[PDB]
Amino acid sequence: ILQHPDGTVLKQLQPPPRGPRELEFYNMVYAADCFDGVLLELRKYLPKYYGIWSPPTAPNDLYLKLEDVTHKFNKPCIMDVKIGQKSYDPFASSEKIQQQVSKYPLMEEIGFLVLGMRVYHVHSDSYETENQHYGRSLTKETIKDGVSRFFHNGYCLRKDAVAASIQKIEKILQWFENQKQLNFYASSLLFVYEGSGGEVEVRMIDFAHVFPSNTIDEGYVYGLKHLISVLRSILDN
Ligand SMILES: FC(F)(F)c1ccc(-c2onc3ccc(-c4nnn[nH]4)cc23)cc1
Repeated sequence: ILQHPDGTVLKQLQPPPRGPRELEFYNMVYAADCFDGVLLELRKYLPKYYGIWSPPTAPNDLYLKLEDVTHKFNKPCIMDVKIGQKSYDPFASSEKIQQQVSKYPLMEEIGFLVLGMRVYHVHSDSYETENQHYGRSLTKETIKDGVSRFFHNGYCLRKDAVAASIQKIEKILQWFENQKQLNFYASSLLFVYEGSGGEVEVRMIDFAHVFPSNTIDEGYVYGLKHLISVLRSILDN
């Protein structure tokens, strides 16, 4: 992800088939002639899409130009959470399924995985960051405290941002409870709150494994529900 001062990010297409799949997802949802009620509502929860972009002198080099969801913040606190019980898709080989489950074997049980976070600490005017090994090290016993960390600014727990996050997720959940045409594997929620403010973003990202479906995305729903439950518990801290 390249942050551009114009308030967008450039995301390089991942190798095939993942990159091409994510391109077609954005093209389907943001089709200018789309009047599918499900897809028009879905746009509310995604980064705005500005189309495919490539460097003037390098048409081979494909990017997605997306809204930078962090742009309007002064000191954005950012957390990426992968949602679902399965981070492998319906076309995964036994090898790939094993590869994916082993990356985080607790995915089925918890329904979400923290990919990383960047948290502003007020007292030091500095950031603390966690990488993929943080979330992959969390268990049922430690997930509540693991998520809580995102919302602690060194001084206090930001229950305002926690409650706001629940309210934003509930709208995404409602979208999922009212559609049976897409299932999302290995996709994420991007959480942003103001570290230096009640303003909160929660947006769906990373669509390299979104597939047409005839059923509720039950894995995604389980994950959202569990994540909401954890956030709800944190409000009692
Ligand atoms: F923490 C960082 F590194 F500073 C960071 C991470 C993600 C973003 C970010 O802001 N808007 C996005 C929109 C989409 C994505 C994205 N899509 N797929 N993978 N990441 C990422 C986005 C911005 C900053």
